[PDB]
Amino acid sequence: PKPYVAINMVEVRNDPKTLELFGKVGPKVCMVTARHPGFVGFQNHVQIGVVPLGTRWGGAKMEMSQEMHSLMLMQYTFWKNWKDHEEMHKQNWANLFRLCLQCADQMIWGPYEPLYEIVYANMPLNTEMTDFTVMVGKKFAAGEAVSIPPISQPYGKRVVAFGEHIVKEGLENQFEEYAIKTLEAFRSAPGFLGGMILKEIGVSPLGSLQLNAKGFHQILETANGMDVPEPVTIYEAPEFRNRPQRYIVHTEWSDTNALMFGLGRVLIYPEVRQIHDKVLDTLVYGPYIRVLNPMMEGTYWREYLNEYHL
Amino acid sequence: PKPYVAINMVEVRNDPKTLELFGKVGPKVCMVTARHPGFVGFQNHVQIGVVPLGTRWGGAKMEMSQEMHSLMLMQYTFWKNWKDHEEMHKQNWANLFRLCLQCADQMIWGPYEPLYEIVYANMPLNTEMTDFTVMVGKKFAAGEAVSIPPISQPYGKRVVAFGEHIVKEGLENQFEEYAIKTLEAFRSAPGFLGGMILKEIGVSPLGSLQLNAKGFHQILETANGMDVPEPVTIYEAPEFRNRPQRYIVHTEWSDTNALMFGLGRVLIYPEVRQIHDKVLDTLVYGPYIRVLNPMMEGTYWREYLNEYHL
Amino acid sequence: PKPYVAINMVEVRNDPKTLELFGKVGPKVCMVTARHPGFVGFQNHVQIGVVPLGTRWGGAKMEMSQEMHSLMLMQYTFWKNWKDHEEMHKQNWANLFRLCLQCADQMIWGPYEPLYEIVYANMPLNTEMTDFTVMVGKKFAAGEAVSIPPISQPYGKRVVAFGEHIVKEGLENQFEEYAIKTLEAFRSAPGFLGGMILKEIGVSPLGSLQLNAKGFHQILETANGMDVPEPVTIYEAPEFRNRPQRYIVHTEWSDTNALMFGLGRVLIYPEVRQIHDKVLDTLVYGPYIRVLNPMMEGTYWREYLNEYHL
Amino acid sequence: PKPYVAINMVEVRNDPKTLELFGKVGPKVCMVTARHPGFVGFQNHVQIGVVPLGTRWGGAKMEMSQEMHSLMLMQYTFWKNWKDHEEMHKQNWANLFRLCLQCADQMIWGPYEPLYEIVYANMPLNTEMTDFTVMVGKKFAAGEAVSIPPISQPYGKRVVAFGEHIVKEGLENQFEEYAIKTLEAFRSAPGFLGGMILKEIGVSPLGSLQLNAKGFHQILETANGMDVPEPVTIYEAPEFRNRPQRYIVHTEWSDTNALMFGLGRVLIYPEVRQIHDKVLDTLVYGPYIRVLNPMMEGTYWREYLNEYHL
Ligand SMILES: [Fe+3]
Ligand SMILES: [Fe+3]
Ligand SMILES: [Fe+3]
Ligand SMILES: [Fe+3]
Repeated sequence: PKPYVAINMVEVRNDPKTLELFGKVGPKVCMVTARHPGFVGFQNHVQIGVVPLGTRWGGAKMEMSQEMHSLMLMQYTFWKNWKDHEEMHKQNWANLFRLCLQCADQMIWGPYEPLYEIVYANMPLNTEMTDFTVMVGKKFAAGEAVSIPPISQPYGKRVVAFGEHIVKEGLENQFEEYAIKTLEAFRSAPGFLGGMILKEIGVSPLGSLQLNAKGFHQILETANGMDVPEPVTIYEAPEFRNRPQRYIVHTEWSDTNALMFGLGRVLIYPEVRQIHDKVLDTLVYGPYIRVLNPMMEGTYWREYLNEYHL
Repeated sequence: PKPYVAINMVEVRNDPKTLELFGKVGPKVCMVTARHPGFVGFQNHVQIGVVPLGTRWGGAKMEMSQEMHSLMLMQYTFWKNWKDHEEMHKQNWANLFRLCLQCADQMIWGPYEPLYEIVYANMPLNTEMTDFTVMVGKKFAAGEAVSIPPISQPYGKRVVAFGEHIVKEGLENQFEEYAIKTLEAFRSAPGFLGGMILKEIGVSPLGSLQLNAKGFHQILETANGMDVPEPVTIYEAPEFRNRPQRYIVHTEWSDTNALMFGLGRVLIYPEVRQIHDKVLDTLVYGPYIRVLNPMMEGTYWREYLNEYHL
Repeated sequence: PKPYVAINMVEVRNDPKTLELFGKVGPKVCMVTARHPGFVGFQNHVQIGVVPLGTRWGGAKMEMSQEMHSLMLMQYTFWKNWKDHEEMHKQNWANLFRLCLQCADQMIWGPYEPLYEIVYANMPLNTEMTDFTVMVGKKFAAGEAVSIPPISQPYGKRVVAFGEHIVKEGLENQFEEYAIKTLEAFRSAPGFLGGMILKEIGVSPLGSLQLNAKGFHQILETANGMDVPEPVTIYEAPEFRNRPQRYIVHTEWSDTNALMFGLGRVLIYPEVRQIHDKVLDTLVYGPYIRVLNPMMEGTYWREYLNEYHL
Repeated sequence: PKPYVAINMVEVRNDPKTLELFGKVGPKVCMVTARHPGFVGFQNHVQIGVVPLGTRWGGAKMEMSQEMHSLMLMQYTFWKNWKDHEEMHKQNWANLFRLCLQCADQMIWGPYEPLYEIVYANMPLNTEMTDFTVMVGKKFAAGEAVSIPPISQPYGKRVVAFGEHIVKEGLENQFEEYAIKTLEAFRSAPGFLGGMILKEIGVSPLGSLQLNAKGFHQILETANGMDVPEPVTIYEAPEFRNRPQRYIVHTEWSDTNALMFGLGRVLIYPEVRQIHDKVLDTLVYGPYIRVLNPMMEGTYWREYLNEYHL
């Protein structure tokens, strides 16, 4: 079934010290998160660029990463129920807070952790190029040759388009209908690996290090987290539901050229342009498309979604 | 009286080509804006850093600017009525659109242009060090020695703290009361040059290049703006009023040390810490404090605010 | 009272030999000029740049001086009566001519020496930063706190805007009225140090090395001025009064940023733009604004103007 | 009213790692200290040199800092009652101990934290150069033109003379009388910014990491303070009151030349030399004068002392 998604957003220094530190701390955070039986996996991204749409963001490129002093991270965790994420943070607050503060000397902004429901998902199981023989054999044996997925390679071997959209009050149904029809049209595009539409439903206070005044002071005063703030918040996640309605349109692509020309169908393929025009007519903000590299992931989140495995 | 504020937010390449281009285009945009009789001046900023609050954002510094591949700009325009800003953009769309696109090859994100009401302002006239004799003489002649302002030097010779806050629904009155009391306490801090509290009331669609589908395509297709999009929007500014309520707490300081230790009173001076704790107990997001350099400005916005001049 | 002004204009090589030579000869010319009891002081300038007004003169900058192979000098002398200047040149012709020819191997153009009446002056006494205590004390003791001037620092520690204007026949009264109202509006601008409006009334033949044919040959033939031309002219200064009417709008500023944003009020502050539009509607030429550095000066010309001293 | 003073004394490596670490840890220690309502502010110093008094310490200079492998820090905290300091250390022992040990790899000697009563204080509010207009205006409006203080700039923009004195038993009253008369004479010296006389009344055991045997072992054995020693001491602060009586004569100066020639009045101005000779006749040790730079400070301690603010 469809999980719920938490996206931990942080901006960190683009330094070898930061790469090394996150490679040591990130796995520990995933191990703590996996103490909760509602956790069904994760997908961690580094922003590598921006889709320029001709010259609209002419200072940007799809691969800018080398040039940048900081990195935006978008760390997705997947949950059977969105309250499972909030419960996991409360139950594991001390260990999580301490791991979060190991990243302290590297952080510029965040963490900020919006929570999402999935409106639509066409997200296949990941497979390595070594695995396609197994996937083809098992799909043929089940009489499902017609629904064999593309090869969506894990661990940094494909790219993500992270499309930010904010929708005028009352046009949410129109946005969802025509964003789904757009993602269905992308199934024709070479190197399309799937997509999903995320609808923001709140912001995690503990995931965002947002406490009451006493907690805020304890966060600032702690010697590397040894001194644990009391995790008392002034809100619960649904009380920070941004309006107007935020969506992320998340698509996955073999590489940045497939992304550019595949997403480009909304501009250059008249029949797809007509569908996506209905999406554009709902927006107060966007589209703004970040290019992400999905580096570290727990691909079993898609086994939960699709209710099968290889 | 209190003007309304539009803050044009953009992220641009940190290049000599971008510095030169903005120094040529920026003044022209100000001249077009000044065609509207509701325009009362402007204050343009470049973000130079982040207040780290000890190690909370330990990868940031108050002066990071040299290290960065891109710059955030926050370009304030001041208006007798917020609708004057919307009318100016509509009446001058072609010339503004074309100037905005000269910056095209330098832009990474934006423009995004929220509109604000001023809740509170203690913002003196700017003066050069050469002017303090005039300011002192005129104040003494009026028997107003008690209200002589500090010397708030224009054109890059002071710094700004840009404090982002998002307030839980129903706690806006509490936030405003205690944010005002905090800014009043800052009058005791060495190098405090004034502050104001901005309350977000909408987002300018034309200022944010947010049009209907037809307009969006014309923006992407134009050869440097010669081809002018039809400025038809799917919303007006009040239909993009973010909830929960956004505020900017804008303070001005002689230098970054005065900023750090002056703002720091909310953490290290017990009587001020007790005031600001009431602000902290209202927040769903923040505080997050950007350090800005106010470079190009039309200081006469403060003549409008304070209803006098030297 | 208002003196009359002679502005000796020359273009010289931008060389260390030229800087050294002018530093030795300039003071001697001032000492010769001071033989005449009508001489009330001087203010010598080097042009350092041009106000570009956005991209209108996009090859220019306010500080270009380093990049230039030649320098324009504008050497102001101040006189109780304009005929005093002409009498001084006639009475001191040999010594002045010989000092002028010491600069010979450095001159590219000039000298050209227009004469001016002052239409309007708001030009304070100069003071060093060490003097402001005296200036404040003396003004307070006189009950004149309201009219304390800004600190207008002498000897290269401020900048000058030299605004060239040529006015259509019959629109001189309109030009003068609204140029005065513009300079009055500049009193509100940070770092404004005063201004004056100069109206060209003739050209000095002896100051311009303009003699009859016999004199011209003696100028060309002289061995460094030992051989003195007979100072016979074919005109007197009022017979070279340019039409249409030339004006210089001379303003003084703390620094080039204060100059750019202060003069900029005629473009970006709607109420001042409306005043200065009446000036623009009188022009056949201009505005063209040179940026000058007032290096060597006899500040006592302002003691004569203002009829007081510290 | 007069606060009491704790001076935390440590010697640390003069390394970029030590500068960075103290810039991150110091603010956190101040925030923990500010949990106690008796805390009224702080003034942290780095020793930059020694007053050589001709050739008496001829190997020393007033600015030696660049040449040195280690730095002496003198971190002043100010308290309504000296017991407030002892209570703050006891109540916040775990968080303070952990922050103190983050500095561990940089420490050579200390911490050693004597406690003081203020015998005499002439210590103005600090002001930035931007603030002097406000300070002058508010003092004139209060009828206190006669008592306007000098501009004592915060955050590393002045220097401190830290004068060590030890007084023969029975000569304390003579020392205090003539040390006060000496500091009154310094009001005549250019660049004098105030002074105070501190009389040592004890040593903080917790501030000095002086515990019983069990605590000492736990201090040595702790993994970076995670393992918290039991804060059991063998003495209270008044049981480590050094005899004979220690004083610090603390004076503040615009710069090191004003310090040298201003303090020098006790040697070179006969009438002041006669006053200070009465101080010299009381000493068993001293004077020994360290030159300090007051870098990070909570200037509101002077608002408590003087019972007003700007
Ligand atoms: Fe989370
Ligand atoms: Fe705008
Ligand atoms: Fe002349
Ligand atoms: Fe202590």
